[PDB]
Amino acid sequence: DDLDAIQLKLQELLASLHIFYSNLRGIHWNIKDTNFFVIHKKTQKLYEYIEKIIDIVAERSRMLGYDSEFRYSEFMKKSFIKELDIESTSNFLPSMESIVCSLTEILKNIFGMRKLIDTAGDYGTANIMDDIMSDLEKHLWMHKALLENCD
Amino acid sequence: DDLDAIQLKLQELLASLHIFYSNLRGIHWNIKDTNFFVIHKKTQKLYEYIEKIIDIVAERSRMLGYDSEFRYSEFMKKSFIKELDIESTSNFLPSMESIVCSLTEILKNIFGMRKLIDTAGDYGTANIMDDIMSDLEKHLWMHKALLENCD
Amino acid sequence: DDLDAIQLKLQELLASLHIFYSNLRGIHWNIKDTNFFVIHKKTQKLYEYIEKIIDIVAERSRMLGYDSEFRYSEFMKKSFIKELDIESTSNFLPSMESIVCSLTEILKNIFGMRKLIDTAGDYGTANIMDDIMSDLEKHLWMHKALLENCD
Amino acid sequence: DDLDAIQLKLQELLASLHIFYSNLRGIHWNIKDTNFFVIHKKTQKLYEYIEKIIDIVAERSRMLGYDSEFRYSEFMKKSFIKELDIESTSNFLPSMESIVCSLTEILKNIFGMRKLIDTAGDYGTANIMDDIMSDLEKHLWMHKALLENCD
Amino acid sequence: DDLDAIQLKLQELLASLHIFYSNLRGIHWNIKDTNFFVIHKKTQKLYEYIEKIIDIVAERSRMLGYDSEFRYSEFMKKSFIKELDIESTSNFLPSMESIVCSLTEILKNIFGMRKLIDTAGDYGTANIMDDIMSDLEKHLWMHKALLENCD
Amino acid sequence: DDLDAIQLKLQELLASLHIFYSNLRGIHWNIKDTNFFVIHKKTQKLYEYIEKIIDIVAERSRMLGYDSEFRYSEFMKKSFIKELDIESTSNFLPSMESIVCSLTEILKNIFGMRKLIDTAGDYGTANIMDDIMSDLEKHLWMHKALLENCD
Amino acid sequence: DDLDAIQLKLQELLASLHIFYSNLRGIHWNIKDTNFFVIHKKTQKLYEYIEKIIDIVAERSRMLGYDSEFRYSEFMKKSFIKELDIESTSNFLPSMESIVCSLTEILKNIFGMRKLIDTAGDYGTANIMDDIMSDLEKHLWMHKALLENCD
Amino acid sequence: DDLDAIQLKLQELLASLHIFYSNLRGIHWNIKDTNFFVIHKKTQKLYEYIEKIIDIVAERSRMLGYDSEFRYSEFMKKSFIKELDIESTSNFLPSMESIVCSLTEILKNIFGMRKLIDTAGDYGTANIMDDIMSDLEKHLWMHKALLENCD
Amino acid sequence: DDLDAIQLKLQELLASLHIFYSNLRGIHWNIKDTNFFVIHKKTQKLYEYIEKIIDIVAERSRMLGYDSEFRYSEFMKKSFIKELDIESTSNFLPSMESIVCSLTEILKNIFGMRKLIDTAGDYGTANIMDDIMSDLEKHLWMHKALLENCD
Amino acid sequence: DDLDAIQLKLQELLASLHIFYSNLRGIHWNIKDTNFFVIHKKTQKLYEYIEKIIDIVAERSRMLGYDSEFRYSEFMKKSFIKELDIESTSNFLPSMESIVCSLTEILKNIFGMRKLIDTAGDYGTANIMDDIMSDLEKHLWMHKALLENCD
Amino acid sequence: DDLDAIQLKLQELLASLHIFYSNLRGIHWNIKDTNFFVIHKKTQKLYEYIEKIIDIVAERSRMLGYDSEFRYSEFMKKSFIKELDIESTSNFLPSMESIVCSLTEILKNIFGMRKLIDTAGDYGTANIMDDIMSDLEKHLWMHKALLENCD
Amino acid sequence: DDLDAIQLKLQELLASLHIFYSNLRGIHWNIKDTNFFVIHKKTQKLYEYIEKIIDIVAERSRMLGYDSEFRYSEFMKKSFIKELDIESTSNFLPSMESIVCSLTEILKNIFGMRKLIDTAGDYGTANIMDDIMSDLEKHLWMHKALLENCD
Ligand SMILES: [Fe+3]
Ligand SMILES: [Fe+3]
Ligand SMILES: [Fe+3]
Ligand SMILES: [Fe+3]
Ligand SMILES: [Fe+3]
Ligand SMILES: [Fe+3]
Ligand SMILES: [Fe+3]
Ligand SMILES: [Fe+3]
Ligand SMILES: [Fe+3]
Ligand SMILES: [Fe+3]
Ligand SMILES: [Fe+3]
Ligand SMILES: [Fe+3]
Ligand SMILES: [Fe+3]
Ligand SMILES: [Fe+3]
Ligand SMILES: [Fe+3]
Ligand SMILES: [Fe+3]
Ligand SMILES: [Fe+3]
Ligand SMILES: [Fe+3]
Ligand SMILES: [Fe+3]
Ligand SMILES: [Fe+3]
Ligand SMILES: [Fe+3]
Ligand SMILES: [Fe+3]
Ligand SMILES: [Fe+3]
Ligand SMILES: [Fe+3]
Repeated sequence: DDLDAIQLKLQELLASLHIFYSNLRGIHWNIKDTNFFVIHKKTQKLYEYIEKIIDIVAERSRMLGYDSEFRYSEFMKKSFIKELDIESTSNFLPSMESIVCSLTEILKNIFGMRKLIDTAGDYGTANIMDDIMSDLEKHLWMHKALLENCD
Repeated sequence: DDLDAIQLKLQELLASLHIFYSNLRGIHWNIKDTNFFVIHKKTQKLYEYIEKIIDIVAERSRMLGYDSEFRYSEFMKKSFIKELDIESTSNFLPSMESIVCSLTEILKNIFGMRKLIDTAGDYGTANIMDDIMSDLEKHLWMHKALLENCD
Repeated sequence: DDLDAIQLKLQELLASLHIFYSNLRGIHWNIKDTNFFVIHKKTQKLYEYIEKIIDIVAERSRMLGYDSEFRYSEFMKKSFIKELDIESTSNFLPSMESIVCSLTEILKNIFGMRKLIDTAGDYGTANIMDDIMSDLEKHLWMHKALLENCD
Repeated sequence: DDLDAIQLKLQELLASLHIFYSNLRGIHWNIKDTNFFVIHKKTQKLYEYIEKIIDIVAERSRMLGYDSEFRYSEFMKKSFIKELDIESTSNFLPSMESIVCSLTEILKNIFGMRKLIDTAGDYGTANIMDDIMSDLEKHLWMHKALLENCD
Repeated sequence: DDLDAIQLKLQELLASLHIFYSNLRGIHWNIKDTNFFVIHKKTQKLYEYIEKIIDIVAERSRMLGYDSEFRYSEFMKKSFIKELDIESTSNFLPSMESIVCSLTEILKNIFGMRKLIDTAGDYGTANIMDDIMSDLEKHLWMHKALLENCD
Repeated sequence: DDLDAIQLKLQELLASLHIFYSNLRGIHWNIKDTNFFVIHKKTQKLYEYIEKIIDIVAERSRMLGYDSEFRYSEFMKKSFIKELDIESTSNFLPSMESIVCSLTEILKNIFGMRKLIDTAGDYGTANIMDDIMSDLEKHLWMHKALLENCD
Repeated sequence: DDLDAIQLKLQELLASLHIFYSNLRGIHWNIKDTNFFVIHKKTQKLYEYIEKIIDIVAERSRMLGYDSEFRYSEFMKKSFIKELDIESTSNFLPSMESIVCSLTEILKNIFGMRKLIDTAGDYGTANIMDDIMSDLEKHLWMHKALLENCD
Repeated sequence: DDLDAIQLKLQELLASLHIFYSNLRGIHWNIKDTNFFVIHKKTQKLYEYIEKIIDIVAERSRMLGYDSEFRYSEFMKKSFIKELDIESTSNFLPSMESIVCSLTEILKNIFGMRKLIDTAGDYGTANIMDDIMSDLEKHLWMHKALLENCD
Repeated sequence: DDLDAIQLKLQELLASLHIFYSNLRGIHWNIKDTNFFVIHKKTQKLYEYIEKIIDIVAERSRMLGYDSEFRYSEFMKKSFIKELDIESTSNFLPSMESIVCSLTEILKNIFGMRKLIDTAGDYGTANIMDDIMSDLEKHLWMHKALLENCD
Repeated sequence: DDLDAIQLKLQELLASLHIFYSNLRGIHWNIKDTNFFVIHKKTQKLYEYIEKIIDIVAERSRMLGYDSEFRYSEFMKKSFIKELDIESTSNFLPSMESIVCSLTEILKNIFGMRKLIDTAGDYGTANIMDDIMSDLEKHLWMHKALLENCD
Repeated sequence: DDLDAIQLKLQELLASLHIFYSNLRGIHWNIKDTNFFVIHKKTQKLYEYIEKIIDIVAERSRMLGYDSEFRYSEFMKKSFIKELDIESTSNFLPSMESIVCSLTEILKNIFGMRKLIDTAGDYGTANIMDDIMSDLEKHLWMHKALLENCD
Repeated sequence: DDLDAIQLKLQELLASLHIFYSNLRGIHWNIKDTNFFVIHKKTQKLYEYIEKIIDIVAERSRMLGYDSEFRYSEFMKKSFIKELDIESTSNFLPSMESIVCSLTEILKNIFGMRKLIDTAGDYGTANIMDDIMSDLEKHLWMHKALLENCD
């Protein structure tokens, strides 16, 4: 019966992942900037890469005993990340820079998670969970480099 | 300004495609049948293939002048295809066989569409739209062969 | 029940395809000419290519509802193309040049077909049927170039 | 002039091979079973493999001095293997199991042959003839394992 | 004798294709912009792709009976597309944007063509002709996205 | 001299791994079920994968200072996993399902181990040891999905 | 019922093969010599190659009717080849040179076998059995070349 | 400012290269000979190879400071090689054998050039210029071997 | 502002890595031993592999907020590893065996590091830092096997 | 001491192989015919293939105990095949057709050999020796097909 | 003893190459510009390419008799190229543009060298030395195209 | 008629190349040393590489007008390199070290040649001739490194 702990949280990320997913395929479909060509391949290269993180993240669930979800009602509700309007351009000089301010929070979520995994004795979970932070961490670095350092 | 005709309908399929998408990633994540191993690879092989149909279908929009959508509110509303509960098993002997009764309707939708394209003079649209029916038609055949012929 | 129209005709080509098939593997096995080496690779490159056209052509049947045939009695009877004797050489200066005068007629058959498809509303059929004429058309051109233009 | 011995027998197998060939492309086109997906790939994987055995077997002829055949009249007559009706299903619990009871006899034919080759001093023939028994022997094993051992 | 119709027009596109060809290898050789590196690979990726469209377009001619041309006198005369001076930069804010305003017109030409093909009963011509519009249509979209939407 | 701790335990898994190894090559050689074809490839895909886990696990030993073993006397004695009789079939509805109830225990063993590694300060050991649990964990999930969830 | 002859002997080699197998993975794990790097890749290249000989050798059994074994009790008993202590070094100047004096005997065993196959009329067995002697013969040559010719 | 010397001559070859280019795609499109198949691939294999020589030759210009041309007016004027009529056949027994008598002269041009490079101290130019003579020299040899030696 | 802790230490390894780097390309360039050929490929295989460890290690810095260094003054000063003279031979029987006694210390450094990472809550750092110890640990093992075990 | 029998004969073929070798690289270097291009690739494809037959044939020697030769004095003396003058053309209508009348005799030599192997109990020798006749037999067939059947 | 001439100068370039090397891995690690993504791949694509130039350049030394260096003291002293501060941005509008003004001088150095090689009779040295100027020359062109032509 | 100069000398190297060729396949077949495995691959890697040098060197002849030779009488006579006895071992501490003292002289021959090419105005010859010295020069360096530096 045990192991609901960090499990119910997988749905937390599992949910916010498919939201960053279609926003990505949104950055990717409407984009209209000078860099274009690239910012068209690299966005694809992201949602394509968090595409693989979404399936496995889902399979961690099944690993234990849980039965993953795929419903949408439970995405546009569970996620700690919201949709992007139909924008204005590719980049965004102000605070929220989606392309930049999106991976930033999930790193916190999982950051949060890992500890509980760093407790409940689920080295298997953290092995891949914390495998993703490395994953997502570079995609953070790379982006805030399209603008400017800081943090 | 022209060309809203078959364009507004792309969103019709564009919408029902991402619904069959995550249902597929649902068949794919919970599945628990004897065939398993295979039906675990082939479902992936489907949503992976209608994944590519979803992006291009979206790019047909941008081809003309339209600006594609990626919002979810406009998927679980626009689509002529609904979500799957958390099922009961892989197959389903009764009428609706999702894995089978899903591709079946979009073929109609597009069937419908094509004519309007088969009129408005958008050979470019139909060249790929009707490129998909061939696409999806085999995936229909293949499935209703897991059960039985008919139609 | 519908769709027997262009379906019963698939068997028409489906039949004449397996006849051009083994004639090809006949040109390919006995050939004894100067070009040889090549006319030995290219014949193979043909029957290997109409090999793939034969399977799919057969799968169009199953697409709809029909159940394809594979019997021989129904090939050496249905086909609008006949066998080659044990020849005399590779080329043939007179009218019928098999290697040349074979693809020529099926283009007519299908030519004929397409219209009925270009009517019954089977864009899926024509999409691949007329996909083959392009296919077979170059293999016509290429050959009548081993001899001389005309038509 | 010599070497008609085992040569006239090549036509014996050469004939029964193209019969098992299209029956295979028959198992492959109509099949409608649960295993499906797999048994749809593996049947293809058979007739694709006895496809290569058919050409070379034909080229052994030309090796010596003989001129191979490709006519059909001489297949549905020479062969020691007959066509399959339009079946009833994929498997078959009774004696003749085509998918199983087909390779079984050619192994005898060739078995028979080899000796004559194992006499006339045609190590080149047997090197590949008996190369095929190994070939076909596993495809026998594999199949009667889909049902049950015995023999 | 027939089929001069859409044939004489192939030379129309066949001509304007080799003009967009070397202009491309012109955009590609002198370019001096910030994007550079990318716009140096993507221009190459264009003329490399319309390179393949030029040969086949030429082979459609030979398909029928016509004998393609390769002379230059008949390019800088037949084409409905003109050469680029030695420019001023990569992009161009005003109306004509070559890199953008070039594919735009051939789409019309062929658009025009197709109908006549969409009449004379040359499904083989249209199958590839209209195969190119899809081709070239995306390269239009992609470009006018380096600047701004509209149309 | 230090580091005998988790080292002597490597032999514990190192031993039970080569036992699951040949049992796998046992499931793989005698198997006779309906799924067959697949379950004949996937079993191979297992023992092939725990084949690589066996060598490296052995090389962790040499990493430190230890000299790995390869003797059999020390496998059919050290292992916490026993051999399979010559079975009865592929699957097994009762408790012990080898194909299923085998990976299950080593996960415990190592589970146990990791802690001691999660203490002695051998992050290098755990990095790969716990790299295997992820490894083996999916192969558990996958299997108990051929039957039914639970745990 | 027949064919126990050379069959019961397959187990003879089948047994001694898995013994040379783990000794190899023993030479491969402890080795500590100057050549090292190589003598570390080539040993792997051996047991990796007799790994494939072990599976097929086992499948010859199933070819006929026999049901292969995988138990260890029946390896450290049936084999005509014994385990290696934990050695002293890589090479060995005296008579028994394992790395050298191991393949040497199985060549005899099989040598012996083949005749019985070279009698019972199992060309399929010998085709691969004697396929292995060529196999193993070079690995003999290669090794006794690391030391000195002779025989 | 310097380096106009051998630079203005690059345009000399750069010009005659695009002329041999489309003549090649002319030999390649109309050809109608016995060798055909081969001479249809090898001509392609030429213009495809002098295609790469044309771009780099153009990039040598940009290397220094020059800005390459792509205009046609400056090809059918600058070149020391003229167009081919719509021929009569593939080969040509008399003096000028295009397929043969074309590479022959550019070897002279460049021959000429190199010296000036073999003077002005542009080892970088000659390194690739004289890289091309080796290039084109074999294509000379190969061709005059389709006819007869001499020179 | 936080996270200077383990960050300032990355420069510690980042520094000693480029020192082992060119010493490697030193072992690699002067080497003159019997093993040669191998020890010429394997040394390359090392510095090529710690080449990738050097860039990422540098990118961990940028991950957080730090701006990596590349200056040399800060390598031949920061590093806890010194240069090799122009040696005497490939191997070295005494204590310091560079090729062996080099990876040995960085394992300590990082060993040291990890703890601080194993505290500050930088699972992302340790995930790759401790990913390297596994990395470098085998290269230690492998080497001290070219000589003798111990430790 | 035994096994000089068929061994001294390997040198017989080993010798005549390197003679057909450089004659091939002679056919290959001077050739001047119409087929050219092909007959320039296929000759290469021969001597490249009998190149591999020459090394292994040599390694059969070392297999046993013999020490292969590589001297030339012992080729232009031992061989039962002689050099080609500097010819007159590619083909040759009369009896000896080298390109054709060369493989023809070695097939006899080995034919002869095999028996002695087919006696002395060297299944390993014959397995590859008779592996070559199949090899060389097709290259015979192929050639006498460039001219005419017969034998 | 001879050949110190151009040899002592290899160290001149060999030295300045490893300086441009880590500056490159400096442009590559800190870069923060709009182009970013591209200029992050292309810089890597440079130092990766002058990485290969550095090793071979070093191996030219060993070619003759010299024993290459790898010490750093002898780089930050021998080189005619200096380190980059921790910059300000990616590009630089003023004179020295590193990314641009770096390859520029080594071309001179080597330019200088070649002559001495173009004298001492070391065609082997110049063959690769002047192989590099072509190398580096394009990387010059490409860069000064990111800004503006000139020279 | 001209160009006999450096041409007659190609035969000089062309001759000594096929002698180093079979000596290589002699070092390669009898070798019996400790390094073995490596020195068995690297020797092959030499004669395989001077194999390609032999064909092209021969094609330089045909480039001009000359008709290459392939006779042996003209190798064991023309060459400035002699055969190796059946040796004593792999290495050789005294002066002549074949494996080492063989490439050494051809470098002189060609050295000699180049000048005459460095005169007669055959930049095409020298481009590849001096392409080989770089080739062979490294194979010199590598070998005299298996022993000791010097020269
Ligand atoms: Fe895209
Ligand atoms: Fe998945
Ligand atoms: Fe999966
Ligand atoms: Fe896309
Ligand atoms: Fe063939
Ligand atoms: Fe199929
Ligand atoms: Fe299929
Ligand atoms: Fe064939
Ligand atoms: Fe370029
Ligand atoms: Fe073409
Ligand atoms: Fe298998
Ligand atoms: Fe290993
Ligand atoms: Fe290993
Ligand atoms: Fe197997
Ligand atoms: Fe073509
Ligand atoms: Fe280019
Ligand atoms: Fe190297
Ligand atoms: Fe990097
Ligand atoms: Fe060639
Ligand atoms: Fe060899
Ligand atoms: Fe990177
Ligand atoms: Fe190197
Ligand atoms: Fe070998
Ligand atoms: Fe060649």
